[PDB]
Amino acid sequence: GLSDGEWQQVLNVWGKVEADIAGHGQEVLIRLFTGHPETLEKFDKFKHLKTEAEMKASEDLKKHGTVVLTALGGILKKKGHHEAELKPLAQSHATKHKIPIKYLEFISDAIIHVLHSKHPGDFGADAQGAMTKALELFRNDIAAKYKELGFQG
Ligand code: HEM
Repeated sequence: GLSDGEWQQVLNVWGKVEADIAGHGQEVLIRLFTGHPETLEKFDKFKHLKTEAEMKASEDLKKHGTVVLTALGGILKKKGHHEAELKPLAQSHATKHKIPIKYLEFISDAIIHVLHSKHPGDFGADAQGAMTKALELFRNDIAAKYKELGFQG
């Protein structure tokens, strides 16, 4: 798991996100969609977004970024005690949305990138280590639920 110190770093970084949840959310999704266009195909409601300018201009994309990062934030504040929060997420992304675990790796990487981009020189080596551990824990617990369901893609 994560140490007390590590959780404190995680929630300190998260305070930076919370100052502009929609901006961070928008940028996370744009990084994901532009880096991995196959992911855009999982969103019938974002399929019409044919350019990055269109992505930037979409208020609905910002709304969804808000929903996604609010859910992750709730999970992170549980400091690993997140079975109740995580289980329904795991189940909807496997059975309804059909999201391979690879795509959760992609969005985890996108969060790290966006943190550096929005906070250059203010996201230290210790903070990146801690946040990376937290995202891996999140991914690994979802992967366990995916294995239960026999889900691959
Ligand atoms: C940090 C990781 C993620 C979190 C916290 C998250 C959270 C959420 C939440 C809270 C919802 C709405 C409730 C639900 O349907 O369960 C949602 C919907 C959805 N998610 Fe995610 N998600 C994550 C990653 C992803 C990724 C990587 C993809 C695809 C590449 C994805 C695809 C979708 C789709 C297609 C919907 C339904 C969108 C719609 O309203 O049409 N999610 N997600």
